[PDB]
Amino acid sequence: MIVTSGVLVENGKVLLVKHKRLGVYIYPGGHVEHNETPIEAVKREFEEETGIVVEPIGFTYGIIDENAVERPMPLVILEEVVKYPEETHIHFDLIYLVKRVGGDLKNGEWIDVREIDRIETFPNVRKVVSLALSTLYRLGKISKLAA
Amino acid sequence: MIVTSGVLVENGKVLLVKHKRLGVYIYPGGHVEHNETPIEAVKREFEEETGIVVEPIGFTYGIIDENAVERPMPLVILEEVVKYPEETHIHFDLIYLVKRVGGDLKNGEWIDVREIDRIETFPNVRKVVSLALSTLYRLGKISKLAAALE
Ligand SMILES: [Ir+3]
Ligand SMILES: [Ir+3]
Ligand SMILES: [Ir+3]
Ligand SMILES: [Ir+3]
Ligand code: NI
Ligand code: NI
Repeated sequence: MIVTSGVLVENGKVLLVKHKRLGVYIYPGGHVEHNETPIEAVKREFEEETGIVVEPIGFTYGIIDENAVERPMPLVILEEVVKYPEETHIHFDLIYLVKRVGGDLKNGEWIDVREIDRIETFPNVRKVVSLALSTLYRLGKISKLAA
Repeated sequence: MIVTSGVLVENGKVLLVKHKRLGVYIYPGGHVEHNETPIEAVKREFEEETGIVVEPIGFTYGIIDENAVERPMPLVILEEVVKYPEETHIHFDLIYLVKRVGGDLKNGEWIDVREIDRIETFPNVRKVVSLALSTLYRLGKISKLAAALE
């Protein structure tokens, strides 16, 4: 199942929500519906789950012509295992760095990136925030110290 | 629809197939089915369409543990608008650089990149092949370096 996640980091904090069935903290995200692109899906899910409107950002070579438009590269792509009692699912997760462009927080919690070890999170949440901090730094949206 | 494509370049030539509906030359690829990952889909489509067996290659940070395995980044992701008079298709195309690992050519043509500006290709194929060539040049540098380190 192809899914997508959005990693929003502001002022040393990352916005996480609790997974519906697992009850651990995760990046907002979810399954990419058959009728939407992963980009539309991550924006949709981030807003529905937190009330915050975002835009995926990241690297692109800059291709755009009358026939196609290049979309930003995910921060990372992890093929993840989720084990339910009845069956194990495999999530091909396109994880996108995102930025806030609107909305207002209605659900979710801003977690200090250095205190992530204090809350129960889905596997790799910590490694991924580390990747996000290094990336925001590579874009200069953040100082190396902040990263 | 999410789709995937495989860019295979060997000795200055890129392997292209005629688009199933448009005829124009394009990298092998196709839709990702409900039961598979884009990685599996590109390997399946490439073999079905050309007879060649490939493996996607690309950047990875190297994350792999009991809970997840990182998969290679696509060479580029293009959200394509494919217009037919009947219907327009929106293809979110994960384009992977791939390497040959087996099979045998049964369909498709190895196209000399030096001739591609006079060959009718699907939109953006030429820009994508140029990215593939730069990327392969860099990967070739990294492996020769790893080898020299012996
Ligand atoms: Ir772990
Ligand atoms: Ir023909
Ligand atoms: Ir197709
Ligand atoms: Ir064009
Ligand atoms: Ni699920
Ligand atoms: Ni089609």
